[PDB]
Amino acid sequence: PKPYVAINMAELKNEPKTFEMFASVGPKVCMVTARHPGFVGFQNHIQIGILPFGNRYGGAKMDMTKESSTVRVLQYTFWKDWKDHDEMHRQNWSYLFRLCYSCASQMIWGPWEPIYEIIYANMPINTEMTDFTAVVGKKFAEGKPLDIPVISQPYGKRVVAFAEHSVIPGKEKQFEDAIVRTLEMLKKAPGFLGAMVLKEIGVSGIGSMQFGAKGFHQVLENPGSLEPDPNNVMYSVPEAKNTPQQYIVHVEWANTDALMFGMGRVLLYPELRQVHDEVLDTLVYGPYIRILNPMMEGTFWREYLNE
Amino acid sequence: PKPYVAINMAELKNEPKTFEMFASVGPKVCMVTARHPGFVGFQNHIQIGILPFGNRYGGAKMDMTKESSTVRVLQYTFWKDWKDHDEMHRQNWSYLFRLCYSCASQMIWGPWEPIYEIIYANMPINTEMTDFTAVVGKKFAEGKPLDIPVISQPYGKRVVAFAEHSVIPGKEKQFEDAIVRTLEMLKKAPGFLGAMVLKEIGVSGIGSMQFGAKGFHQVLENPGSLEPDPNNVMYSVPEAKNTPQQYIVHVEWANTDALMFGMGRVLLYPELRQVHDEVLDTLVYGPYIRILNPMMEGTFWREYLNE
Amino acid sequence: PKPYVAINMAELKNEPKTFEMFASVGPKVCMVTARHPGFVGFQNHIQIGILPFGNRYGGAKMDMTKESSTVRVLQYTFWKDWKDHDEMHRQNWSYLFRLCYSCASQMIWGPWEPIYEIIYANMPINTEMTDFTAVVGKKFAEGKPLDIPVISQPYGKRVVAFAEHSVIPGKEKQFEDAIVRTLEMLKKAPGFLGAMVLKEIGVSGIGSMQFGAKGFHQVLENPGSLEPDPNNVMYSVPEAKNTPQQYIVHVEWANTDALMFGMGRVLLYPELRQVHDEVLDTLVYGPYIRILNPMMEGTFWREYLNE
Amino acid sequence: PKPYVAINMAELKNEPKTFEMFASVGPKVCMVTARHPGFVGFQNHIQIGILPFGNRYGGAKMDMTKESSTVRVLQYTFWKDWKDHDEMHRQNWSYLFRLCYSCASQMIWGPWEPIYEIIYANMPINTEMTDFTAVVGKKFAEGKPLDIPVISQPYGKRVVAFAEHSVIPGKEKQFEDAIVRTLEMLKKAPGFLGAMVLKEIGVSGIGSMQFGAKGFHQVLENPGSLEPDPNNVMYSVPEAKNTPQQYIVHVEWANTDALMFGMGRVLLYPELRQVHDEVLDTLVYGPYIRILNPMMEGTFWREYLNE
Repeated sequence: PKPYVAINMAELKNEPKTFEMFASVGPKVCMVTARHPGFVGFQNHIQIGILPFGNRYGGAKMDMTKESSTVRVLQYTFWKDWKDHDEMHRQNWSYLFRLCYSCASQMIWGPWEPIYEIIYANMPINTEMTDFTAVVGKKFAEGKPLDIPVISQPYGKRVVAFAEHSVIPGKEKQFEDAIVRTLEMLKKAPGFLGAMVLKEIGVSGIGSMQFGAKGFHQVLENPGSLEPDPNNVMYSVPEAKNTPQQYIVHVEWANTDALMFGMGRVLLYPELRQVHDEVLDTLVYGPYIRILNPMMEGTFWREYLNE
Repeated sequence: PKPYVAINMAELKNEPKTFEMFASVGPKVCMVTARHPGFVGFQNHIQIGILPFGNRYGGAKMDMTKESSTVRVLQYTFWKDWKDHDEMHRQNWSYLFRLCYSCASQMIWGPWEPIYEIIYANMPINTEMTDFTAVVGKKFAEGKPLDIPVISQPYGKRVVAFAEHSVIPGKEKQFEDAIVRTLEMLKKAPGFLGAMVLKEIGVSGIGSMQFGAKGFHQVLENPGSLEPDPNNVMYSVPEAKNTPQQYIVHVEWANTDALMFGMGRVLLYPELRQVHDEVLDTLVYGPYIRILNPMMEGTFWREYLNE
Repeated sequence: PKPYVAINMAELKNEPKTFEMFASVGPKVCMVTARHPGFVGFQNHIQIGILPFGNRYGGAKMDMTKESSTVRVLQYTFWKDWKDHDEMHRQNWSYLFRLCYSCASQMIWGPWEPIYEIIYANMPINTEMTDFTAVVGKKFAEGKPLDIPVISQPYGKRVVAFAEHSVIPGKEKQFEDAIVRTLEMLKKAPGFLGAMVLKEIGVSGIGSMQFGAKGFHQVLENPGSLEPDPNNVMYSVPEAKNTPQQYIVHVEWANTDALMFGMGRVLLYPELRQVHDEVLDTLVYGPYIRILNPMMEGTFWREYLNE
Repeated sequence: PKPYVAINMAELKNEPKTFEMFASVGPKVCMVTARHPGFVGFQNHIQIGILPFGNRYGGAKMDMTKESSTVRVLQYTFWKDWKDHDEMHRQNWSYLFRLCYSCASQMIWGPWEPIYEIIYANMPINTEMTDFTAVVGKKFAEGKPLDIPVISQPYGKRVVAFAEHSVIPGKEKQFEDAIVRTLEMLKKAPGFLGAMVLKEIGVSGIGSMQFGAKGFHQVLENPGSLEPDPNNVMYSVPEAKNTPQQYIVHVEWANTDALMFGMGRVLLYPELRQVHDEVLDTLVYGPYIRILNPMMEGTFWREYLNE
């Protein structure tokens, strides 16, 4: 079935000490998250650049990692029920806060953790280039050759277009109808590895370290080994849902050239351009497209999706 | 059928002179071992690193070869009957001892050669990326598309997780049942290339250069061209079998990221975590996971296995 | 059908001026040879090294190109009838000699051009990695999935084991029966891309620049634009056939590791070792194994072979 | 009386950050261990090299510290009753685990903590070179000049031979009788500073961080300030005792030359060689001899020993 998605977002100094902390603390956080039975997997991204749209963002490029002073992370965790996310946080708070707070020394902004419903998904399981022979054989043995997926390689061997949209109040249904029509045509582009549309349902205060006064002081005063009062989060997840309504159109690609010209198909192919124009007419903000590297991931979230 | 496995282990100086001796002496040892009709192949590994488990082994990393002062080798030889191994040694002792003793100038520890029974195997034949078209065509022609394996590339083009376990006396059956259930679920991970469980049945004294007093003096005094008395081995293979019972869980992977997150599936995927927890409850020691490169190998041992 | 094979052999200085001549003069010679309707293609090799057999040739390695002062070329041309080769030479003598003689300034030894019959061939068509999808589709459409070949990549993207043998007079039939049995078992090795057995039938004097006295003086005195008398060759092709009988066992491999351990299968796999021992018992000379790179080739010779 | 001995073993990166942690964290652990009234002292070693036995371990030497990428520590703690060790761990677990876990970033292997009974001891109190005048005066005043010991200098000013042995099941009594006879003769060697024989009785799971599944996850997930459940150790100390039986023959020496030739006395002095041959005939593994530097120690354990 479709899981819910929490996306933990932060910006950190782009230096080796940051990536060293990713290597030791990241897996620990993941292991704690997997204590909860509603956890179905994760997909952790680093932003490598920004789509320039010609020269609309003429200072951007798809790979800015060599010059950027910061690194933005977008850590997806997938949940059977959206309420499972904060339940896991509270049940494991002493571990999670002390782990996550160890990020602080490298932090410039965040964490900020919106929660999403998946309103459209066309996403395959991941496979390595070594796997496809057995995958093909099994599907033919089962009489389902149409169920043979593209090869979507895990662990940093593909790229993600992370397309931000906010929609004019009252145009949400028009946006959702047109973006699904768009993505159903976009899947013809070479190197297309899947797409999904995430619709914000709220924000996790506890995952965003957003407490009332008491917890704010405990965070600021913390030596690192004392957790803030998790009951001092003053708002529930849906209370923070934004209007204008926010969406992420998440599209995965074999490589950044396939991404650039594949996403460009909605501008370059007249038939698809007419459909995507219906998306554009509904927007307050966007499309703004971040280029992401899915580095660390628990690929079994796609098995839950496609079961 | 399932062969038995001898694993010759040693630690040597990590310098070019060591690897030059590997290139000239290694193939000779292998050719001598092939003189016995019970020899069904070999798979020789160099350890490239250690799985850090987050920062549990924080001084380790998966590839330590550029900084390590030593190199550990793990030379698997496969046998129709475990008794064939020491019979081969005795029949070819003049060649074997003089070849193996030429390693001495580079040796820091070893050799130590435990013998194992294979209690579980899910291991495919090796194939190069050039082979898969013919493999696929043949399996479909024979009506067995389910028999199409993953592409497990030979000669250093995949990586091995070598997971050491020792088990609480009386918990061997519980360990074996639980590890098989674990590996039957682990095979879903991307880039999984096979697994087997090795159960120690003893140690080859002759392969470990472990003699009584007479042979010990002959080894220490040796100019290089005189063999110690092979009848001065004081114990049989089963007499040296360890209690607590020792096992190796040997898992092969497309690459080190697939290894890291694939082996990590037993920690990150709740359903598999519950099963693997049954393994962990039985342990005296482990899991300790060495990262191995299978460089020189006689791939036909998997043909014997899968016939 | 099986073509005949002429192999033009020479040794030249290993310097850029030599390879510049290969790139400009090589194609011209090939185009002149294609003027004859019995020409069915070509496969031109540079020797990159020598198989060391452990340390039997301890000064050799599989890639010696960085240190070697010379480069050996082995240019195969394939012919419907062996007599076509020398006919082509004489019919196109003014072009061929002047092109071939332009190599002189780089020459150390040669040319020497033995002619061979193919007594065994298991050689596929070449295909690039882009081709296999269409090959598979066509073979299944034709109901012949067993005819799907391995991917044998052209133009320097595979390697050749060139194994020289000479056979004790009277043991030719034993050699031929045993080598075919050996190669039929060898094809199981990973990365095996095909094999054929070449049996010398003679030597082309004209292709070897081996004339009587008159033509020898014309060669030595030549300014470069005058051909020697092509009718001054003093022996026919079969008159120069060697006793002890000479053979080439030509085996192609995905890469040099697959070659090393694949060819080693006749030493490392007891069942195959016993068969190959029958080959070894017949030899005056060999096996001596050169490692070749098939760089420039007319791949359609395998289409003639396999029709 | 004879105390019991726990030996905490680990391997860490050989870099200054490791030794800085030894200097600051090491004393803290010792002070915590001294909270238990059964603690009678400690002797903490770094391995500086390996005895090469001629060129049997030809890649080793007695001082490898300048080239080695790792450092092995062997931390002896001495206990009135062997049960006192784990009792101390459990009673002080909050401090001990959080101190020991700070080793994490430097760790490659371990910790592994076998427990031993001392079956033979000929070990003097330590004295500095300033002390011997008063020691001599007191023993003569008491009429016991035979009780004047050698000068065994504390704090890194002597060296230890750490000789690993494992014994064929059923030969333990022969080993123990022969090694005592050997050490009673070995004490004649110049620079001999004492010897003891340690017989393994089991392994401390809590000291080895070997828990059931629950504690394993707590270790891996730890931010650094939360201890695993010390009650989740699944085996008692004797349940992990090895068969083949393991022993340490621990011999102390004025310097590494006295060590090399003194230990060599069992090979070079015919009368002693005959006795030591009876030891060698009982072995599954060994002798393997590590060269240790006893840097940090609580010398009063020898006062308990010799009272």
